[PDB]
Amino acid sequence: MDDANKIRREEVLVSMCDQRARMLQDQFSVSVNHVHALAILVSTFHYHKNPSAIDQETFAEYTARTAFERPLLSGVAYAEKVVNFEREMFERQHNWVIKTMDRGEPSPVRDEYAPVIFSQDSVSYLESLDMMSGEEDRENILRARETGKAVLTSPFRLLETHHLGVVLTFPVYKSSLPENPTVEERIAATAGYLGGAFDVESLVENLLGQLAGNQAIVVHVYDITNASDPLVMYGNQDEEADRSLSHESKLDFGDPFRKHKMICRYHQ
Amino acid sequence: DDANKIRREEVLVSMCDQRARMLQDQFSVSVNHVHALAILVSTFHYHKNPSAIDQETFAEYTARTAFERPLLSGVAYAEKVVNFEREMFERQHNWVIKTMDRGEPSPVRDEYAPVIFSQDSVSYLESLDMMSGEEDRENILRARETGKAVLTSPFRLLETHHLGVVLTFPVYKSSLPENPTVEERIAATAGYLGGAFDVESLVENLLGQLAGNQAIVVHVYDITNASDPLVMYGNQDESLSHESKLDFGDPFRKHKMICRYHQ
Ligand SMILES: c1ccc(CNc2ncnc3[nH]cnc23)cc1
Ligand SMILES: c1ccc(CNc2ncnc3[nH]cnc23)cc1
Repeated sequence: MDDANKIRREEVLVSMCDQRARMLQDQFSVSVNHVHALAILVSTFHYHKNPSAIDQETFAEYTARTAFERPLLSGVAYAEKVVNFEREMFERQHNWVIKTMDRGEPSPVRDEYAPVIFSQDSVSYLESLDMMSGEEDRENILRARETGKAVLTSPFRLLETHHLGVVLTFPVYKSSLPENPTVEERIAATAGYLGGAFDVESLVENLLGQLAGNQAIVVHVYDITNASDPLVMYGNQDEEADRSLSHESKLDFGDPFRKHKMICRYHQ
Repeated sequence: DDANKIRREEVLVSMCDQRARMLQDQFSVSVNHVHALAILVSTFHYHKNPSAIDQETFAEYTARTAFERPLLSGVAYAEKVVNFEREMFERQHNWVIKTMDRGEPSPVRDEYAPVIFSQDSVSYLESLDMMSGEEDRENILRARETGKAVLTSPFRLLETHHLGVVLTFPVYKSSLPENPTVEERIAATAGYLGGAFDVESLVENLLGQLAGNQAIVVHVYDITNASDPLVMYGNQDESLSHESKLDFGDPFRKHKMICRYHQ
């Protein structure tokens, strides 16, 4: 309970929190970069190559063998853009119907869809699901294709596991995409979307739980995109912790549309 | 003297340590992306039949992903070819296996590692037997016997003559047994995925743009043989220094960064 010992108590909190934030940010960055590579893989080996080198078996094998490259992701998949005019054709060729994510039921008529055609086996239940039939995923698809860049959702409970996480989506464009394209041109040139699920609830707990001093510290991560409406991304905020001291560590997950932060406290 | 001396030491440690972290991190990112390319060649060239990868495709994919491999000047894939197979191999590729030093047709050897796929930045490697250079040859043998990424000593690279280090990963056939012996690894070897760390240019680019670069002297040494340190980066010069840790991921090799003030 001494002074000066409590200067050091805070010094250790600051160092522990800052290190955890740097680890989370670095590992997410590594994962985004490898998802970018997979988007380029689909472009080069599925679209550009005549004939395609990628079937479901191939995508499953390659993604399984490279899972270690994407540490915070529970799975990756590729969804192809399908406009309604094309839907009957697409379904006949694939020998399956486009399904809704809420029920796995045949999709109602929509202007367009994003059905998963390739999946890592860890997320095999995504196959044939229209990723535009979930609101988080729909919004991410639109912003991915309009901006040309990787985008993140708000935190929400993922399919099957119901774990609290965030989704990462990258656009894949046709070779007809003009140089210095307008948004309207990006949309017209969209082939599909390469997505991954950051299972924060399971995988961030696994990362943090293996670190020395974990039992001493409470770690929470927030999506603070809207200042007046912070959203829990990781942690049990209700859980009892030391109310007298906290530290805020910076996080940058790389999507300028979203903002995040980590807050650490001692248990008692 | 003297509180100012303390601050001067603290600045040196901080400057050197950050540079060391930046270099280790960039190396690590490149090593990891090279490992992914090794897996890509295995999946697309060997596991799929017929092969679903070729030079055009490898060149496009590696060009588009060059950003994933900082400090690498280029990547190439060399296939293992034993002498009995040479005639068939050369007929299939419509070219002759060449020596690295003169580009002359290779004399007969027990085996060869001719480059079949290359990033266009290292297009001059195509058809060269990578076993015809002693640093690359040793790297290839150790990659295939250990099953893991390996690094060379610093040496001067082809074409540019830049001082650098080569990274080599083995690629195996799916006939590789589980928990293989070294003999089983050799037997199951398909080829070698390599890249060149151009230290002289690309590490200079990384470190030389940094603030305070003019106030310090930075060296990186390969200290695999403690009695014969080899310069990887810096000048040939033999009080106040600081040693910062580097780990480039190959247990066969050891490295360190040393930083010093000028005056
Ligand atoms: C395209 C393909 C895949 C994805 C990734 N989303 C996703 N992945 C896994 N689990 C889910 N539950 C809700 N959304 C997801 C996004 C776009
Ligand atoms: C297989 C394929 C490519 C490599 C990489 N070597 C290499 N790459 C580039 N330049 C060099 N000059 C001397 N050696 C090399 C190693 C194994």
